[PDB]
Amino acid sequence: QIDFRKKINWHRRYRSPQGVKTEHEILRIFESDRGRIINSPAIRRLQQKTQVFPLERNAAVRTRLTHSMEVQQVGRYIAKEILSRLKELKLLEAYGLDELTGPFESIVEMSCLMHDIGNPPFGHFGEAAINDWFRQRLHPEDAESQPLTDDRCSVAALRLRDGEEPLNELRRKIRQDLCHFEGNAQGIRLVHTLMRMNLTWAQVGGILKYTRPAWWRGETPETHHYLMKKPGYYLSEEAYIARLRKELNLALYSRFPLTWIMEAADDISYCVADLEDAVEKRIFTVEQLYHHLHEAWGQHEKGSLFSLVVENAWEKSRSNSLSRSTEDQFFMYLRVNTLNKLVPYAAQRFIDNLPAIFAGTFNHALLEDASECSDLLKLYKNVAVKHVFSHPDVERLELQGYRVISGLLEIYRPLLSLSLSDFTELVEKERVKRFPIESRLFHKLSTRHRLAYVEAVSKLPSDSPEFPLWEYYYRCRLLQDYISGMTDLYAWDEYRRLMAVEQ
Amino acid sequence: AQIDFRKKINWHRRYRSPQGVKTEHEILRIFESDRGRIINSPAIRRLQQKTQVFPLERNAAVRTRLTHSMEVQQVGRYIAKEILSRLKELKLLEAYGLDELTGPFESIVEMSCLMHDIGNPPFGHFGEAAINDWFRQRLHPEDAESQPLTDDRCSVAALRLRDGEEPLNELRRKIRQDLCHFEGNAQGIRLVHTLMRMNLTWAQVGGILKYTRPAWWRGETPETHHYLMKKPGYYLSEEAYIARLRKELNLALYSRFPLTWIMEAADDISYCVADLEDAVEKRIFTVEQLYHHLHEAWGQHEKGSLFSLVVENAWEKSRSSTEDQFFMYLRVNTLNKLVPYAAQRFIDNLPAIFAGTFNHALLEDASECSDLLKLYKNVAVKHVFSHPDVERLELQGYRVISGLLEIYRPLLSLSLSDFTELVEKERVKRFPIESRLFHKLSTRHRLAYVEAVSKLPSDSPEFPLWEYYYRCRLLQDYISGMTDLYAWDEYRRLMAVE
Ligand SMILES: [Mn+2]
Ligand SMILES: [Mn+2]
Repeated sequence: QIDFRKKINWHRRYRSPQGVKTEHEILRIFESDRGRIINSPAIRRLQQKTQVFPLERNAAVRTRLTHSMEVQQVGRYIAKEILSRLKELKLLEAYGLDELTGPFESIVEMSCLMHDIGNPPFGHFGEAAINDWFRQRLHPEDAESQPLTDDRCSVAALRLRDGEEPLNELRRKIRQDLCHFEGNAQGIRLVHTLMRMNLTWAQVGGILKYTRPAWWRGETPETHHYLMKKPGYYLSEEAYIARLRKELNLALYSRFPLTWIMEAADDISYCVADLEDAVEKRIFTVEQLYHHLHEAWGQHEKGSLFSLVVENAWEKSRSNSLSRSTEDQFFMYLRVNTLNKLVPYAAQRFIDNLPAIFAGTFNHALLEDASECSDLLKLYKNVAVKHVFSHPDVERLELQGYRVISGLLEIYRPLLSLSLSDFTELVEKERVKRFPIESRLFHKLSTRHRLAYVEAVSKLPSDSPEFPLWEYYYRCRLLQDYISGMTDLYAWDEYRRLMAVEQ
Repeated sequence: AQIDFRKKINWHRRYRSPQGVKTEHEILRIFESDRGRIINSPAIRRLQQKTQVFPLERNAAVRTRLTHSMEVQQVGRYIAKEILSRLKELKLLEAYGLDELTGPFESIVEMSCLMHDIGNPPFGHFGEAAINDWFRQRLHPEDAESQPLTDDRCSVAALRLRDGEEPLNELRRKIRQDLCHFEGNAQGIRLVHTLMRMNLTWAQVGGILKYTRPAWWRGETPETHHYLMKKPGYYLSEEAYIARLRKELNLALYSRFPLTWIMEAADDISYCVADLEDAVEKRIFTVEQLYHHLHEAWGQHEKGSLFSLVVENAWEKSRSSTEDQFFMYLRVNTLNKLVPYAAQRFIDNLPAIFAGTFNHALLEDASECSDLLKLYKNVAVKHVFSHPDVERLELQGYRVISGLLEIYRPLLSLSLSDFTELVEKERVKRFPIESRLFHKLSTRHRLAYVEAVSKLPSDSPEFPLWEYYYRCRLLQDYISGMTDLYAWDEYRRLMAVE
């Protein structure tokens, strides 16, 4: 049975409110979440991480932040559309949404703003740099099935040792987890553990995009192949996601229902803006873009999406009043026409499949990989892939980012090439006499990250035989937190500085 | 009169407008269109590289004009939601014509918040200083305050009050005064209508008409409107458009759109706390020292005063992260007292605010709530805005914009016939520098100059006066549309140091 009062959970993990609360009181809780996010440093840092182009002098080109804002507006429209559609069907009160219209919209909007919040400095390639660096260090595949005669893991405490013990199972998970950094999983870790934001359960469910655990080592079940596409949460947040599943009535591996909407807003906004920026960067003219889109659509008919959306924008751009630029006019109507077709479709799909979406078990996206709407989105991606993401300036930035994050990890390698007693001594005494380098390296790590390491390790049972395994897991999480929390420019700056090349 | 917001929340447009019935849902979709136009505008994106108080950092820990505008948007949202909730509790929502405009009402406020500072020139208050100073020395608007004077210090022949047989001197008077009162709020109206051609809804544009004084105003403003006419609100170049707007929004002369008080209140609130949070991040003073500076600057300290309920409270929560805890609850405690006060003030004065004639702010002195804000401001002035890094940036920004204007003097030091020849033939043989300088001007600005000039009657004796005005707006558009970093770059590039 569908009752959104049971999914839109306004409680918090810490210092929680309890007890009935009016519509207006519930409104205030979710607006509090809004203020927490908007004033978060993690949101402000998005204006200096890059979205496709190198982020140059005139802010003409999008950043992770301005992209998110554009995405947030698409998510707002879908939510408004779903709700409006439901009011006309008379299902509003029946679905328990009559006193939750605002929060429903707000949760979607903030989840849009908050994708990419856990993304490392150079996007897809920073993740790559992290996971590649730890794979050569941990070799999780040599921990697949029972000890290997010669384990290539660099760490004594993690080596799959002597054909015995369950720990081998914990080692199996730790090694896999640390080699599957994923921005979405880091986002949950960020809003809960690092920033200590104390969001509502509903809000955090909205950024839990995938439900596969990072330590998962096999093929995902046939029934959940889509919701488990990428890792969604880390080993370190397993207890927290457990409490979240209970609070949001999630089965294991089930998704929060508003996540499908944010996912659709991502899918829509994923590309068009990058073409507009490509025209700004003078890569091709708007005229050339129309023909690249005309060519890649192929099977052309009077009546198709192409005709109704992208051909429409091309004609409007030719002979307009409102003294607007041709390119301004083309892209404005490319954006609007795309929204007018793709938002209602996403909203309807949400409603048509609301039972499985509510249960969180619906193994599909709103813009289903089959549909004609997904074909329009594939159209934009095909052009962007062959003509924008391949541009040398973009590709070089990707090369540069990979070397920067890779090199940074080596600079902090000393902190990992240390025994437990050694690293622990560095945590208690601020100045360790015989470890001058590791000392100073330790203090560069942001205070929030060191605090989360101390807090996590202190919650462990001191005497357990798995303690050194857990400590190392948290030590690595400490470093990955520090790196992934940087901006593109900060990480570039620290790299050059710690190799001594700035003044 | 009587209060009906169906008459203020005007969803028509200036160009290619919608007319005809429109259901509640349709009107919502119109106002959601404005949202998409604004959020996707380059002019909002340029806000992430214009500075809000502190120099830009390599890790964006510090606020920019964009992050600041987002915080202001959230405060505006709350005040709007609060007014609507109070009004439903009073049973006045349908009574005031708002029951089908709840959405738009909130959205117009939210966007107006995001869109203040959109017209601000690069280095903020000081780019404004640079522009007005540079044109003051070229146009000397005070030398047209009365009868023509024998020695008109205006550098422009056609703008000197010639001899003494004209109402053309009256237009000269306005042009000279207008061009020396560049004001970001007035530039914002120009930007969203003429330059970006966003074709926003009348209500949405009325929301950013913050002040009602024309930039060409030369004397003392009336006692009944001294607050609404504090700073200039629109330029001579937009006079006719602001006339269409006043009609569409049912504004008397010098009257304000009612939702502007809400945006204005959100600005006043989130204006200062964030800068203190940043001051602590940059390790200028500790949160402990900051507490004591606030205790001391509150002077007359006592009881269960607003200090005790808001800042002393936030100090206590922080003693059990520390800086985050203090500022999280400092912002929150401040909102919880000041947003309802504004929502109350707005409803308590809704007749005058609806007529648009209320000569006060929603907060405005008197109140203990304004005393709280003044406390944040007084501490920020004595301890943050006085920091040398801030003051150096303000010095540098002033030189940059001043120098940039001097680099483009040649475009201004040209006759009409010469400048016009430069607009048609792109290559003018004998003007190599002026030619190349002219092309550096953004296409959107050049295009707005052409449209402006073409609407004029060619034969008129005032034509050369208008062209110089539009030529000057052309330069001011170009400069004010830049970001902090681009302007610094262009300065260095054109002075040749890269
Ligand atoms: Mn995205
Ligand atoms: Mn402001």
